Amino acid sequence: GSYIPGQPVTAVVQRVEIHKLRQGENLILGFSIGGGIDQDPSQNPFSEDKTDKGIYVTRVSEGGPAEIAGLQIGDKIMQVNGWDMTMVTHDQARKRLTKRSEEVVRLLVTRQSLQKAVQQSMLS
Repeated sequence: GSYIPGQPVTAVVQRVEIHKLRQGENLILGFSIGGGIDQDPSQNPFSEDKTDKGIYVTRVSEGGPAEIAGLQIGDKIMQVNGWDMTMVTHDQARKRLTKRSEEVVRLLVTRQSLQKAVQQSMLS
């Protein structure tokens, strides 16, 4: 069977759709990231989960398109605006997801906001 999404079993990949958010005098997608492969999972807030790294949200919009649509903090973005956000540096990701040129983007995050997964890190 030709499965089109990228959901395995435990993690669910879900789509997000951020519409243009004007913050002050900039245009932002609302959310912020922590970084992907350019970061060290041995000391990362949301990459302590997967050593496979990837760009994840560290903050979303305080009340904007990110949280409005369905983008949550911690959720790793694997797909942004048909560009694939999987395996990209913080720098390159920033210059795509928080760039001010684009208004609305079709994103896909893999919910890592799970349980049983995401090793305790002595916090759990």
